[PDB]
Amino acid sequence: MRIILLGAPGAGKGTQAQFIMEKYGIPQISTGDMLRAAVKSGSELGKQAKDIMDAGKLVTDELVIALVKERIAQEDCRNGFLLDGFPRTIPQADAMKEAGINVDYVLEFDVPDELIVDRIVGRRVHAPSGRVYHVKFNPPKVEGKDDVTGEELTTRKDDQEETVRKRLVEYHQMTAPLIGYYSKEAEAGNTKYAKVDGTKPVAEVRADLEKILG
Amino acid sequence: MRIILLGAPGAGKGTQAQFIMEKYGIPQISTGDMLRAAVKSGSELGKQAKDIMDAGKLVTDELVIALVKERIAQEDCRNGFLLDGFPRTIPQADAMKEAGINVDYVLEFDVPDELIVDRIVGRRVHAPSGRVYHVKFNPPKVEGKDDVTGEELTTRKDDQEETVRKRLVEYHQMTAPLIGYYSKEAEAGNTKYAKVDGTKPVAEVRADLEKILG
Repeated sequence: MRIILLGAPGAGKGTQAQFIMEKYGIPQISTGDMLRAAVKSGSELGKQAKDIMDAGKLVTDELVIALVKERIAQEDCRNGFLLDGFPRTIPQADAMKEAGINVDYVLEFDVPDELIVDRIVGRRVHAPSGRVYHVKFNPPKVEGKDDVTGEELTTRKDDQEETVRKRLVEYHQMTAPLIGYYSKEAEAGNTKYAKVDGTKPVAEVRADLEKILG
Repeated sequence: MRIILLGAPGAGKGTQAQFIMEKYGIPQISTGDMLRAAVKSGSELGKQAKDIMDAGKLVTDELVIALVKERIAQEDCRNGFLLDGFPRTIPQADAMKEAGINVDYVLEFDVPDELIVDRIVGRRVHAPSGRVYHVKFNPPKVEGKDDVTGEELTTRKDDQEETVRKRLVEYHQMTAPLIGYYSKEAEAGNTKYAKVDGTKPVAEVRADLEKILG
């Protein structure tokens, strides 16, 4: 089973990953890890990657596709793999197909921007420990306070409604054509594409995936 | 002892790094290493940087200076540090100053473009082993053939003359004003700048370094 899991930054698609790994006996792959690991164990590619990163340059799609084709080449990817958030663009998806890397399913985990904004802006944290609290969800037992230390909660620069709304627009303008690319690949019959309403309770999303994947 | 080590790609400034660490008891910090270390140790900035990398986004100067301030705060930098190839621009250098990160020395490891071009374009490699030869410097016994397998050698894409000469121009247009920035600073008495002839015997360069650093 080779699956591509797409979802907005903050949509919560990872919630369903452990489930997918445990059902199919496949590992989860992200290009970020993949890069950190290849540099570590100096291989040709990882040496090429390490150089670019050290020079403050962006890694070429050319390197990334080679590292993926290299990774999925292992024993652990015998049963398949769960590629988390890659590809990010059509040339990357195309480059994957040309190198013969095919996937059975492309799952788009869908949560509305308003709901993602909500899940994020209403988030408090105990600065000194990074302990998270969420005003509507998991509030601190003691309002505005760290149940443990007692010390008052702060908000992360990153969870600002403005910053959050910018990430989303960017994400959407980047991902829209890729989604269209996949839906047609599916119409073509080269893969299966599925949207997953991630607003549902986790147990229902899980049931939805079992129905979608077999 | 706080030293910034500058040098064109291919000049071999790394050759004198062990000496510097061994003489002053300071570590080598490079942004690629530092980044890859913030992520792992899920600290506030590390998390910020892990997402950026993972999203295939480029790390902003702002986040980079933050990792350097965090990093050099580690106890292993209690004697100073060797910052290898960073800053890369006046904007980056100026920010380090503003954050209170002063440096005693800025060394520019100098090796003429042509010599670097010659040191690189003329190298053949045995792909499935990584063995490297240089038509002039370390030719294979059977020229054009790998000595251990009797298998043909190749040239890396990077080693290509067109690619090499482009990297160097790119490097020079970018580093020319930084060098100039650091000389004005040196003249202002804020740091010491020194140019090192990297075309000398390693033993001579090392000798020179001691007469510059003490």
